[PDB]
Parts: sequence; structure tokens; C-alpha cells
Amino acid sequence: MEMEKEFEQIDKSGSWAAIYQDIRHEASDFPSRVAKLPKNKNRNRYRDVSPFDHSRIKLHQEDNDYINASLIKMEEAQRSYILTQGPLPNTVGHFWEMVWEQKSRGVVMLNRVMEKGSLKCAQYWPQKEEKEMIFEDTNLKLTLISEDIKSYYTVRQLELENLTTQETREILHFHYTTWPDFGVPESPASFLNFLFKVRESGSLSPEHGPVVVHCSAGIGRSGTFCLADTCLLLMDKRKDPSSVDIKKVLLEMRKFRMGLIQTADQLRFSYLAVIEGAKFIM
Ligand SMILES: CNc1ncccn1
Repeated sequence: MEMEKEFEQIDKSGSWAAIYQDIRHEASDFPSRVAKLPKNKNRNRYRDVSPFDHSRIKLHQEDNDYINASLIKMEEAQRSYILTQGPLPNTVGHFWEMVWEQKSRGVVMLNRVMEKGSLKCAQYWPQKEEKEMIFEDTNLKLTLISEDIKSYYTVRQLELENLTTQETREILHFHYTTWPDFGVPESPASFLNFLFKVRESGSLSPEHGPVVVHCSAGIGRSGTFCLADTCLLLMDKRKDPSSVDIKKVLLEMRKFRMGLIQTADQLRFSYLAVIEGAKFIM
């Protein structure tokens, strides 16, 4: 079926939970043996969210190459994304090592450091120009260059230096700051505006390594971001935009990381975002 009218048909019939459970039943199951090794317990935020072995990002280290991060490679859309958990106190250096080694231009952050009164990720970037951060375990230096605070999101320019070679690179930090503590946003308008700002920066384009996107677990809000981007791109590429099937695209993405889209409300919100976004594109 088309999307907008499949949408109204699920609303009128109140069957979002049943649609979402079908997705959960059909989703791929692949091994995640490296994630579950005992030496990696303090590298995982949640025991039930792990990268598959076949698609995990490897650190360029011989001691321990493990990080909770996955490469989502979308062949028809010609887009790639790295989806990862919010960094932990003992993985902030690994996180920036990955950004460096994978040649990413941008980092997309969809959560606040504290939500619901609890810490959802480490304070992994500097808040003042004159107070830079050094990660001694991976030999990197990170400096805040500029910051632009808007009503729904903040953009930061950061400098990442590989202290071993003295090479430097400019990284863009795109921080969506207004996702509610409970539920999903009422309108997709600010989320779409944010996606378009990431696109306009070049961070999603083939001349760079994959964008790094995270929330707390790296599967819920993060899944919504890449699912909406890929669906909208396919609607631009194909002769028949109504052929784009958001449930099929989501199942394709779940071949590369488990659990993408965590609730039926996130699924409904993804439909809403793609539907509204397709009208603005034209
Ligand atoms: C489908 N995306 C795309 N196509 C051509 C060039 C770049 N991106």
C-alpha cells in the first residue's frame, strides 16, 4: 500500500502495536559473540543491546578492538551510517578513535546528557573554548571552536587532533536538544528541519566517512533518524515514489543492528516524518 493512506488505515483501526510486533517477529537474528565476551562488559551500556559480529565497527588496535557500534550500509540509497550507544566514562576515548579512523565529518546526538534524572551518556565534548580535552588512552585532543545554540538544536564546530601524527580535522557536532523525556514529538517539523541541516553540512555525503549517530542505546531515536533520511532519499531516486515501503526499509536496516525503532509510537512518528517530509521536498 502507499504510505499516507496505510497510515490513516492503521490510525482508524488502532493497530500500531500489531504492526510493530510483526516487525519484531520478522527481524534478523545474527550472532554478537564479541560483544558478550567478559572483557567487554564495561564497554556496553545495556546488556540487551549489542552489535552483530558481521557489521560491527572494529577499532584499529591489537589489544581490544571492540566498541558498541554498527555499520548500516544502504545499497540502493547509496548512504552509510554508523549507529552507536552514548559513550560511557570508559569508552569516550574509543568513541573519538572511531570518528578519526572511519573519517567521519559529523556526529549526530539525539539525547541530553541527563534525562529523567539519570545520566544517559558521558560529557564527551568540551564546553568551553579554553578548556580542551585530552584522551590519553587513544592519544587524541579535542577542542571546542564555536557553538551556535538554536531553539531546537545546537551545532558545534570541534577540532580533533591525532597527537601521534599532529594531523587535525574539523568535526561538526549536531545536537538535537528537545526530544521529550517521555514519548515522541507531537509534530515532526523540528526533527525534519534538523535532518535537513545535517544534510546541508555535507556530513551525510560520499566524500566523507559515514556519519556517527547516537542516542542513549543507539537504536531508538537513532533508528528514526536514519530510517527517515533513507526513505526520503529513495522517494527522490525512484520513478514511483509511492513504491517506497517503510516497513521493508526498516527490516533491511535491522539486518545490520538489532532493535531499531523501540516502540510503536516511534514507528508511527517515523511514518509521520517521511509523509510530511515528502511534501516539503517538492
Ligand atoms: C542515491 N543517492 C545518491 N545518488 C547519487 C549520488 C549520490 N547519492
